[PDB]
Amino acid sequence: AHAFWSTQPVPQTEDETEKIVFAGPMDEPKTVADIPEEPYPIASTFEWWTPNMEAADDIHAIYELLRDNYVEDDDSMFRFNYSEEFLQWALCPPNYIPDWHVAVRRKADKKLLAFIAGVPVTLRMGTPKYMKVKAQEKGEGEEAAKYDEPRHICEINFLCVHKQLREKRLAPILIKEATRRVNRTNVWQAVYTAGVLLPTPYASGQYFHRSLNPEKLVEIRFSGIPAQYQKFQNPMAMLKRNYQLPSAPKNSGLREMKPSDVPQVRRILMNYLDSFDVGPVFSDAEISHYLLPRDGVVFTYVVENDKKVTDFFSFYRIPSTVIGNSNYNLLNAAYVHYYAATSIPLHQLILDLLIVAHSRGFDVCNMVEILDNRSFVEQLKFGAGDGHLRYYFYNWAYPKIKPSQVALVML
Ligand SMILES: CCCCCCCCCCCCCC(=O)SCCNC(=O)CCNC(=O)[C@H](O)C(C)(C)COP(=O)(O)OP(=O)(O)OC[C@H]1O[C@@H](n2cnc3c(N)ncnc32)[C@H](O)[C@@H]1OP(=O)(O)O
Ligand SMILES: CCN(CC)Cc1cccc(-c2cc(Cl)c(S(=O)(=O)Nc3c(C)nn(C)c3C)c(Cl)c2)c1
Repeated sequence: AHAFWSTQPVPQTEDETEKIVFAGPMDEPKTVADIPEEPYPIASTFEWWTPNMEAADDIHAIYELLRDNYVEDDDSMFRFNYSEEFLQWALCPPNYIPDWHVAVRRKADKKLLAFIAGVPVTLRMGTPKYMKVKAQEKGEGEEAAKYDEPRHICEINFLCVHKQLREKRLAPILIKEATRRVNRTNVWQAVYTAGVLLPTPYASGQYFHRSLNPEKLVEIRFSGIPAQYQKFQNPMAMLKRNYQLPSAPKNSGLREMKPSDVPQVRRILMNYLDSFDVGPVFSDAEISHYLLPRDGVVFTYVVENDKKVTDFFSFYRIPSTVIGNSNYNLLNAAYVHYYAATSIPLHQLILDLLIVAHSRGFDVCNMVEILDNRSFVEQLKFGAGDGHLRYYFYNWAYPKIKPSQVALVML
């Protein structure tokens, strides 16, 4: 049983999600005036806080909570170490609503105890193509297309409760208060991901990893040495050779994205993202924010030929604290962000990603099997990992889709 999730406008079982045919809301329609204006009650030793995302010391405070208390692997060997710069970037996109950043502090000393963050996203989330087809056969086209237009909704990330405060039901309260603040801005849907199984995902995808620095990955035990590499003399030289990469990209006309590329990148990205059932819609400003390079945070390259941007790729950095080793403090991981190819095969574009990530000192490259990420797995030597990223809507009935019909990257 789910004492909290059973009370919420989400599908409640796998069975329920498989019978859904049309996209649409679940809840009673409400209005801003229906929503309580006062924050949800919490115990008297705690207070609600709205962090200022431009205050270095507020960012710092959130940074520390997440450094010590955020997502770990199942064997507690790694914990995410999102940087302060990464957090300002993720939390403060264009037109972000400060009130959507929800923190609980200890009233006495103002120690931060819990955090949840919401940012705006414009998302296509209408009935998926296959169901739309089936609806025409059945005569229900107008029903299937009712919510086809991109919607301005909330993207929830960064939910974290301090380890000292776990299992005290503080997360339900955080989610209720975030929901209140979002509803009071006339927004009624949300999208979120989790590694855990909650009621109920509309999509699920496995994680994939590409060793860039296998000696380190083996030392820290992210990776194992293959059983077949044992029947060799010095297996470490063999593993290194297996994963080796050119020192420089193979596409002539690859360079870093610059501000003037914004319109062309937006155009080729939107064309590509348009073919997926679930995907974001970006303005020029959002393309600038989410894709222009920032030191230590986001790395973006375009292929330009004849003065035309024909392809691009992006990746971003999230180091993980290595909990148990001594020789190493950090895993430096690059994550496949957005991309688009028109002039070359995807596998050839993404090799350049690997090449750049490797020469800049990253240890591994990570991705979930959304977009067309599967198309390059075998040739670029990515392996499936333990992780499964699940995708969820709050207050939105949506049929079950393959992860290759998802075009939304979560930070
Ligand atoms: C329209 C606007 C709507 C906006 C809201 C949209 C929904 C937002 C949803 C949030 C999207 C988050 C997206 C991400 O960031 S997912 C990443 C979540 N973060 C972490 O895992 C960091 C490390 N862990 C922790 O900090 C805590 O253990 C957390 C905070 C995760 C749980 O704290 P704690 O261990 O102290 O437990 P509790 O006693 O307070 O509460 C127990 C209840 O919480 C349910 N639970 C456990 N894990 C999750 C989870 N990842 N999403 C949603 N619910 C979760 C659980 O089923 C139970 O409910 P029920 O089973 O009794 O019913
Ligand atoms: C990214 C956070 N949010 C995005 C919104 C999603 C999310 C949520 C839940 C779990 C995952 C996830 C991610 C990765 Cl990248 C891996 S991993 O690489 O192999 N191993 C690993 C390492 C190196 N460090 N950590 C901390 C772990 C878990 C694994 Cl298991 C799980 C991701």
